[PDB]
Amino acid sequence: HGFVQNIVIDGKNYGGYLVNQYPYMSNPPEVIAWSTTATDLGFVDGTGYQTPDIICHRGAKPGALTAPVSPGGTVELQWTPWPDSHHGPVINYLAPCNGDCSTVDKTQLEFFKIAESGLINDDNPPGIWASDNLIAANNSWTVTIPTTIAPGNYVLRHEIIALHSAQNQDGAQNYPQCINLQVTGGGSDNPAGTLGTALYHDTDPGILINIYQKLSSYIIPGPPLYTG
Ligand SMILES: [Cu+2]
Ligand SMILES: [Cu+2]
Ligand SMILES: [Cu+2]
Repeated sequence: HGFVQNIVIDGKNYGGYLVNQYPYMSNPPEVIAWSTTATDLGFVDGTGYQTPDIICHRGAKPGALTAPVSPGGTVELQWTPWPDSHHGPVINYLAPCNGDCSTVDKTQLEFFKIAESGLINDDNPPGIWASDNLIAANNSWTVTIPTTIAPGNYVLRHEIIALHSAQNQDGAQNYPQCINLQVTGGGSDNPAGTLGTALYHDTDPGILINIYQKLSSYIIPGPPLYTG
């Protein structure tokens, strides 16, 4: 359980969608982060992979604002403290808004994977995962925006998938967090995108999995990584 509190880009903080504060107001502030109804700080499990909830989390609506990023710039997402028990991959996608991200229909977004990190070491099962890297970085993840993609407005869908209960069907816990970015530069690629509801299926080998045994490999879920 947790969420993204803050986003650091080019020397300033962009406050996140504070899901334990803003839902409790009739008049919440405008931010670059999508609003959600996930006030339990919880997740979307396999029962929701083909519902709109998987796209940007439960009940999500686009943020009003969009943050510019320098070409090949970094975006640092700062989480609430991630539990070590919640071992799993950290995955990053972009989907073009083809216009203002604040007015997109999320069900039409087509995401391409820009980064993925999974099982890092398995000397002591359940092992060390991307989630553990996130914890070791004081609950932060740094995403680099590719220089090779077409500039424009994009949703960044940043996600941890916790696997501590994933040995049962629908036991994996997805924690997607979306923010609006203005990607800048000279790139030209428009990578093939995957609908949010076609990212994951509840029997995928990286989703329905027993992490407590020795693992010879880990197939990070979702569509293929865009490599340039
Ligand atoms: Cu949890
Ligand atoms: Cu562990
Ligand atoms: Cu190219």
